[PDB]
Amino acid sequence: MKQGGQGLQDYYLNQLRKEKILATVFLTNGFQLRGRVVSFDNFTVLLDVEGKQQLVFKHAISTFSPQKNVALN
Amino acid sequence: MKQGGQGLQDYYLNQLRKEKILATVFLTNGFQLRGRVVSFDNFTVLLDVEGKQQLVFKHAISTFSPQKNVALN
Amino acid sequence: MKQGGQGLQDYYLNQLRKEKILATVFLTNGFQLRGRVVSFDNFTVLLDVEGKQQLVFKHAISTFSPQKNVAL
Amino acid sequence: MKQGGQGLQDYYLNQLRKEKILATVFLTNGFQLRGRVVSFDNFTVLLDVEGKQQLVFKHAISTFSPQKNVAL
Amino acid sequence: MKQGGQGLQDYYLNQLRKEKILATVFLTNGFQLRGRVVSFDNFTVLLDVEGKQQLVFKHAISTFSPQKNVALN
Amino acid sequence: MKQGGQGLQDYYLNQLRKEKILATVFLTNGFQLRGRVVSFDNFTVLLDVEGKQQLVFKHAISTFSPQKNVALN
Repeated sequence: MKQGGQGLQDYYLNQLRKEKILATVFLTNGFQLRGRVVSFDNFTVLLDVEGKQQLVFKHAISTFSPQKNVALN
Repeated sequence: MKQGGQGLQDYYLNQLRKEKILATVFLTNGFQLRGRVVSFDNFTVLLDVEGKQQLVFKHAISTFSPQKNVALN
Repeated sequence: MKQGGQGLQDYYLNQLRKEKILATVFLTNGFQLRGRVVSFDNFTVLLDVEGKQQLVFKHAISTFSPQKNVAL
Repeated sequence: MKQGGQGLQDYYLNQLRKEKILATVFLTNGFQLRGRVVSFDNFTVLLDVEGKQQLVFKHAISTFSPQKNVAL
Repeated sequence: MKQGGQGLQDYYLNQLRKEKILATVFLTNGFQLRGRVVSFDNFTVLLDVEGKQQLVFKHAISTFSPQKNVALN
Repeated sequence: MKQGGQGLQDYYLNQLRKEKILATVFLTNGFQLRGRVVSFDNFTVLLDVEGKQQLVFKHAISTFSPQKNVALN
């Protein structure tokens, strides 16, 4: 029921997506977006930032920092 | 069909290309490009910048920030 | 029971997680977080920084620096 | 005759190479080279900059910007 | 035996570890560490820095600069 | 007689190694080494810089700039 090795990632981002939890996404270049997850695959995260879409490549992402903790397993 | 975990990225860039949406492409090094997606594969995105082609590697791309939102399913 | 080639990484992070060792996580951009390891996979590490969760991509991590050494 | 997923990249670099199009190659660290494509594989591009060879890693390349557009 | 195209890296770090050679590890972000290789896998290198362990990801390492040369075959 | 997709790379670095051609190796962090190739695998290049070994990860390398052009195919 998952791809081996990315259970934390897929579960976590999927919880952020379902609940639409606001999060600060720190990028590797040090820039940052404060928005919500619309969608994601293995390489990209589609983000809702103040009503505007932002397609962010995962390799550019440093950290997801949610405003509310996600329930774990 | 041929897919894997990259439905989101492919669909999205394909929508930007087909709808000729103007997008700002923020690269990880800080540089930016305003243009349109002519084409793309798994590693590169061909952009149209004022009639001038620009071949951009996806590993160097941070975010795609479109002028208009893409209709998702 | 084991993916070859990542025994050091997996064992080491699993120990910091079980032993609740406080660690400074240096990111490749010079940012750093001081917290504990809650979970991890092949790409991400979930961190506990003063009560708040921090999902960190491993490709962005530069160094784990624990407060207490891990037994090997 | 074709590795799926890299048709744009391979075709495009092959055209710059055959047509000897002068191109500015932006590297991810802000460096740039102005020369022509001699050869390439899945990881490297061999460049001709004013008579001198420059073996450039593709993971370090940010953008190819040709003097003349490639026909698609 | 288990190998692939990584004979050079494995042999070398293994020689540094077995011979307890002091090496400066330059990371891509500019930071440096003087210490010894305790252990390593395909992605990480465990270092000893003044009795303090430091888990370093190989993708963030630029160069290993040893205090003494390693005998190669 | 090779691994598909890295013929230019393996041939080129092997020519630099056999002839011991001096080259400036530009790293992605903008630092640089002027030396000769002792060995290489798929991930690392062992470098001779003024008689001192430098194990450089390939992912940190930006450019090899030889003092003498390598004969091609």
